[PDB]
Amino acid sequence: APLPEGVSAEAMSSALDRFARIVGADWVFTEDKITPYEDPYTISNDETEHRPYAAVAPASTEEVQEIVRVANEFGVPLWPVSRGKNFAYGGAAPVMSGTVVLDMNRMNRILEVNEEFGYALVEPGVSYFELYDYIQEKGLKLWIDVPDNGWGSVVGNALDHGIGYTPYGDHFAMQCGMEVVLPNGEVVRTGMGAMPGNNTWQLFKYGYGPYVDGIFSQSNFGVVTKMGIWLMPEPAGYRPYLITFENEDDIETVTERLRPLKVAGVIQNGATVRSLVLDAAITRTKSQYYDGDGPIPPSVAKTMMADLDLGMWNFCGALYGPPPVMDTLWTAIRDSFADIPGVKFYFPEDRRHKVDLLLHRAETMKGVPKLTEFNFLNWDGGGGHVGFSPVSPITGKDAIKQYNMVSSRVREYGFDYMGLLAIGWRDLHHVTVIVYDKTDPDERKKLDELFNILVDEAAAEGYGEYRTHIRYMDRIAKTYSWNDNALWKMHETIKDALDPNGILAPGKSGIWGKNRR
Amino acid sequence: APLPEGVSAEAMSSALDRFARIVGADWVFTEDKITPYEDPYTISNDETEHRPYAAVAPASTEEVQEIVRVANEFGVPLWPVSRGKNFAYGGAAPVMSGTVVLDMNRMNRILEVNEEFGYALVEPGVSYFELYDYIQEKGLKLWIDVPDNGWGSVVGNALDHGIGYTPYGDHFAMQCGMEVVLPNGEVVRTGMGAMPGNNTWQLFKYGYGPYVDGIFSQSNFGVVTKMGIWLMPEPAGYRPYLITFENEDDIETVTERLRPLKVAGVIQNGATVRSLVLDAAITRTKSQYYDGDGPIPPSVAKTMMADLDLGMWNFCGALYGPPPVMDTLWTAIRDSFADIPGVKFYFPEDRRHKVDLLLHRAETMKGVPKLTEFNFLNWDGGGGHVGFSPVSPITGKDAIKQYNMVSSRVREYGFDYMGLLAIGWRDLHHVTVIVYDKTDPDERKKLDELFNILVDEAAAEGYGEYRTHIRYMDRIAKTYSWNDNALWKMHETIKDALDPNGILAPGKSGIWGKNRR
Ligand SMILES: Cc1cc2nc3c(=O)[nH]c(=O)nc-3n(C[C@H](O)[C@H](O)[C@H](O)COP(=O)(O)OP(=O)(O)OC[C@H]3O[C@@H](n4cnc5c(N)ncnc54)[C@H](O)[C@@H]3O)c2cc1C
Ligand SMILES: Cc1cc2nc3c(=O)[nH]c(=O)nc-3n(C[C@H](O)[C@H](O)[C@H](O)COP(=O)(O)OP(=O)(O)OC[C@H]3O[C@@H](n4cnc5c(N)ncnc54)[C@H](O)[C@@H]3O)c2cc1C
Ligand SMILES: [Cl-]
Ligand SMILES: [Cl-]
Ligand SMILES: [Cl-]
Ligand SMILES: [Cl-]
Ligand SMILES: [Cl-]
Ligand SMILES: [Cl-]
Repeated sequence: APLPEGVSAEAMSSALDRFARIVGADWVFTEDKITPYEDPYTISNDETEHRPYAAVAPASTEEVQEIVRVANEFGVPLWPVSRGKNFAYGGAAPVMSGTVVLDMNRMNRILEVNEEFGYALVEPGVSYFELYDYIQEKGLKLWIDVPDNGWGSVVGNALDHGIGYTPYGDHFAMQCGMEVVLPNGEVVRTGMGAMPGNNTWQLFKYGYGPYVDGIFSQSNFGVVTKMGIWLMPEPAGYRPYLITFENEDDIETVTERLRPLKVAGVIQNGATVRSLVLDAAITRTKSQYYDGDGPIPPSVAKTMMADLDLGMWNFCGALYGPPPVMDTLWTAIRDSFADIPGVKFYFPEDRRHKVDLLLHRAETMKGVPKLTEFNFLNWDGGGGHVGFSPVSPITGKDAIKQYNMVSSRVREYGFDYMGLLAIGWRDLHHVTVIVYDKTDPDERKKLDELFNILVDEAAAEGYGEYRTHIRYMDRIAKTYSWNDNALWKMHETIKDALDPNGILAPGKSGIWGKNRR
Repeated sequence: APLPEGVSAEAMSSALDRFARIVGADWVFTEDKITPYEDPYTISNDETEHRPYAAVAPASTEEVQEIVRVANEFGVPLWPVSRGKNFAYGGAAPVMSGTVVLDMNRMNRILEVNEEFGYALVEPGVSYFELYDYIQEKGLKLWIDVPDNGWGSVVGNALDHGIGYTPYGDHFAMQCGMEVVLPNGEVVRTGMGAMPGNNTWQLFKYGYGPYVDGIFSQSNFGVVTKMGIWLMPEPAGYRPYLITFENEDDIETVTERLRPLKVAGVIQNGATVRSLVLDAAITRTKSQYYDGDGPIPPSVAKTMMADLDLGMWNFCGALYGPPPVMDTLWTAIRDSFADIPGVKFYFPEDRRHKVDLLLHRAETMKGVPKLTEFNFLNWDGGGGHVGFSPVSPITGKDAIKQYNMVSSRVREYGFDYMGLLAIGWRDLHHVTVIVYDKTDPDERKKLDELFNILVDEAAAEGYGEYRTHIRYMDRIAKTYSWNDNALWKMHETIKDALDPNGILAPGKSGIWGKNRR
């Protein structure tokens, strides 16, 4: 780990000393204890890149504030993580080496769960597992909404615009109220929490005046120390389904049919249409169907589909509510797809495998945290992953163009194509997942190169990334370049106003601050 | 109209001159032509307050930018309005006298309406009437969501956190993408619009990085020149209803029953439970039931209820979707209230009056713009109104405490109590509307005083205002005072960074800028 540029050993040493006084000497980590904070899915081949210098683990908001005041005095940068499980995005590691990680794992109090109003107020350390377990224990009739990684932070995930698979799938949309330590060490509360004596912090997003909560998501404009989130009341009924399509070209008409269903909200959760290999790899690995080094051939695809009762495309969704509602919505959904040759429709009871994609996703779509999804990392013997999830119109043409662009490249590079088409509400994402051997330098180099080209080519077709790995944060920022990067010039203006010393997470979302820019 | 403090006649004159060059001499207004921009509902008795000095009406974004550059050179403040129909909030008038109004009425292009994706991209001048009429003409299967004032701006209303009465009732929540002229004259686009070549500006809110759209709502951080908004697909069915309650104390149990219905979204639009007089005054005036100068007595309330088939509380709501869905949801809603003594349930066909509250609200709850609501201003012979709409928990106790606090004061002051309980999703608002004779100085003084006391007393019970009249913008801002006004210190930090010369709308949301603070 290099020192961060511009920062002396005397400075970094005096700071680490004062941090230790603030949080106690037990909660300042260095040297050997810093490896948990390295990116678990190494992309770079240069070991001077994305290296944390140290980590400090405060117990409270006020300790966070003192840390930040100290960081300001010594010019030492901080990289805040809630729990730091941002796997595929860098884990807990900074964009910039020398950055001291601010690990808020120990701030894990569930401050409130309110059944009657359907919310929680949580600290950054609270995991999905913990919140879920708290709810189950108290018997509250509330669902949470989990990403495929159950170990993540409710806070951290939402601040990064993460998603899940219930009607409450847009995590940051369900955010309501936050406490923030600003980069100068001042503490503020957004919304109704700015009003002393309110009982409305988790009931009404705006409060009064400029709506600023969003500026602390995908941002280095502050450290979030408390955050509210809305929780769905247990519904009166729940039916998960899987609809399979046999032909790779079906995704065009499938996307066309999904469009009105999503816009009108007939489909109540995110639509996910996953490619064969991405779904297969939940229950199977490559060597069980194909011994070659290259991607699987069509004949092997067909075998896999026949074994697993999957298609080339697999649409998982769920119905929620009283049976009459669920039946009516299902009529509309099923009728939208029934005339496509080869289509098949499944509820859980129709699956003949007891370990099965639908049975797994059934849990995720009712907000049960699991680690099952990490299975796809075993596809080629064990590896890391990176994901590329640009936004596009919900159009057949856009869906199949991205499929064609991505699969051809990915397969040319020797990887299997693992993709899905995700629809939030009016937004389509073609999500590429590439599993690679992160221990092999030749494979990292190929991945890095493939990734860049995918990004470049997608951007030119008008498809921009909304969430990315620490390594590509600058690159993605350059996508949004209208009027000579006018938006990022504004971000930098706010950055310098709130963080003149540039001590919060230099490089996050490609925002640097005047000192490093 | 006084000059704005700190600004010379030479400066104000050179600026008005350069504005005229930018937009043409026809589109700079002064003296007599400035009266349309006065508050129509005068509250102040001091005619030096909230007076606009001049108004300038650009044709384009780029003209806006040149105006702003000129404003910066001469230190002349601007007050931007989309259409300036903010009736009950000041209309088009500035907080601070001497402020030149930036009227964007002529920027009224509907840039796009997309049926397949359910959105519009509009300029600030577009009215609800215009957008509605455009849709009807083209035969697009889309609803809009209108406030009770149909003459408002789709943009302006949303930026002020305005509301309506369909499922798309939270206007700023449905906002997606905006173009903004910053206070330095630079132009930026938020979200996917920052990415050149996107077709996704109105499909995905976030883009990448800090989510900043909200900072330009209830704000003087920029001028919005284009804005996207999501539009609901025409639903498969629509049944509006009215549920009446006979007793003033029923609102307690009514609010308790509404809570789970709203949180779970069984009620698909905003719930509005309006008091007798507020609903009566849509079709009747006071002198038709009572000749006294004071508020109506109970005996007269009873007569009105029996004439109009209204209760002391009137819950308007609507069902949306296929009949099976609507029936199922109605079963849950009706069962939630059926056991309350005196309760009555109406669909349109059950109303015996052809001019009737439900028949009016039926239109509003399917997004048809109307001016009918302004009828309540005739309650006591013709007047203005002001509204007070603080947030509270959805609780019977909170509902009836606010009813008791407000009605007693309002009636003591000689006004009739006109109130409603509004529920967005998890948020209750007790909304006080007070109709007053705006031409009478004694009545203005009483109103102003009543308003202050209501605000003070509500704040102490933990109920804070989310939207207010230009006159009370500072006052409401002081509500949100946690940690020595930490939030507003942050607002002011951003204000000085984006607007160092303080030329955009000094005082909006009680944000002033370093020059005037
Ligand atoms: C197999 C697999 C499946 C995945 N599935 C999903 C999925 O379905 N949905 C999804 O959203 N993601 C998914 N991910 C990505 C990721 O693992 C999750 O999003 C995870 O929840 C994020 O980590 P975290 O919650 O611990 O957040 P953190 O790592 O704590 O935070 C993420 C980032 O947010 C910022 N941040 C966090 N806390 C603060 C704070 N208090 N103040 C300021 N900034 C802060 C920082 O930039 C930080 O680096 C997946 C990854 C893998 C490998
Ligand atoms: C009887 C009655 C009923 C009402 N019912 C409702 C209702 O149901 N729902 C509701 O929401 N309101 C309601 N109102 C309040 C108000 O009339 C409406 O909200 C109206 O739609 C707002 O005016 P406008 O749309 O022309 O916005 P504008 O007056 O153009 O804008 C409002 C404010 O937003 C800011 N602003 C506007 N445009 C920009 C921009 N481009 N850049 C920067 N800042 C900008 C300014 O501060 C401006 O003063 C009601 C009022 C009355 C008297
Ligand atoms: Cl969704
Ligand atoms: Cl084996
Ligand atoms: Cl079913
Ligand atoms: Cl709503
Ligand atoms: Cl008459
Ligand atoms: Cl019905």
